Amino acid sequence: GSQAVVTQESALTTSPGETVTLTCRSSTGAVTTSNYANWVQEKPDHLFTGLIGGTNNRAPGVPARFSGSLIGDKAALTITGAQTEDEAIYFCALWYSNRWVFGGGTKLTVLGGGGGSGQVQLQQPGAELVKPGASVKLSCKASGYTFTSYWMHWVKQRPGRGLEWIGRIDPNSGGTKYNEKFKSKATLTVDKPSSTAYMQLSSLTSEDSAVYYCARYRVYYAMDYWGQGTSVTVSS
Ligand SMILES: O=C(O)CCCCCNC(=O)Cc1cc([N+](=O)O)c(O)c([N+](=O)O)c1
Repeated sequence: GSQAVVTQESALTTSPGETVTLTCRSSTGAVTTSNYANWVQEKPDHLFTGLIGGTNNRAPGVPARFSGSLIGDKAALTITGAQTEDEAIYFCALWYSNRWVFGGGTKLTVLGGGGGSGQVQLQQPGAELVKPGASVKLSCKASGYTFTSYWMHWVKQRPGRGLEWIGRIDPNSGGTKYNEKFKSKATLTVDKPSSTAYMQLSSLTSEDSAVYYCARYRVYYAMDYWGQGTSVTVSS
């Protein structure tokens, strides 16, 4: 498609009880409702959870202090009354016609002590080891919801580096959509009996060494629930 780049504040510092606004900028112009801005939180030990999707739709269970909107020419995530548990990295994802593009993440620091305001599962193997040229098939067991009513996304993360969207599958149809970056490198499959989604990475290389996440998605909403990620390493 294009060479779109999504930009966020590198860092923000707040205190418990303050209102902080994280923004998400598009290098192609203004962020629009057609970019269906998603917001995803990364807590220590690489625990990802979706907060907002489709600009302003609230993922399930997300606290009332979080809200999403367009402010001027950017998407915005607003925390009205930050709490110490909100210290984390916040990623925004924008839809560019045929692919999701992640920003670089905002590291939110909450300084000082404070108070504040106090089922689905996706299971992924911890690691999978492979030598160059071989193939790995990655599993993502879904539990707690109707498997076919929700899309599945896969995301690649080279630690210390950004997030890359790989592709999506609709379990009710098998209809797929792949990032052109991975169109022949990866194939998404689903086993409705065992309610399990799979990804096969044919003919690996050294770049393919990264953690691979699966993430459930309800269209027009958020990439809410994320697997723990499978750290695929390549012998070298
Ligand atoms: O199916 C329906 O009911 C309606 C669906 C389209 C309307 C809402 N669009 C999105 O949420 C953003 C998005 C659009 C896609 N598209 O429409 O091409 C995708 O393929 C895709 N993805 O993740 O792959 C993500």
